[PDB]
This record gives sequence, structure tokens and C-alpha cells, in this order.
Amino acid sequence: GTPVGNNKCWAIGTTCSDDCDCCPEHHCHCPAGKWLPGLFRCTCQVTESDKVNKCPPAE
Repeated sequence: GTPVGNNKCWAIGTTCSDDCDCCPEHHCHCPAGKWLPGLFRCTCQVTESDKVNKCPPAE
């Protein structure tokens, strides 16, 4: 009944810790801030593009 592969699937919007931490369909967005240096950490967000989590899928 809905088995769990390797991807642990962290909290959406939080920082990733690799090791299949985030979900496969999602990725780790590492944006930045303008006006002088001071960009915040990365956040986990869904991804549809060809570039997804290095980890395998999970159904």
C-alpha cells in the first residue's frame, strides 16, 4: 500500500541534505538575492523540467 523507495522526501520549502533527502519529482532550488551579497539557503520545490533530483523516482 504505497511503498516508500529511497527518497525520504523532506519538507517542501526547506533545505535539502542530499542522500535522497528530497523527493525525486522535486529539486533543490538555490536562488540568490540582489542588492549586495546575502543570498539565503536553498529550498526544496517541485520540478517538471528534465533536470530533477539525482535520485531515482518513486511510485
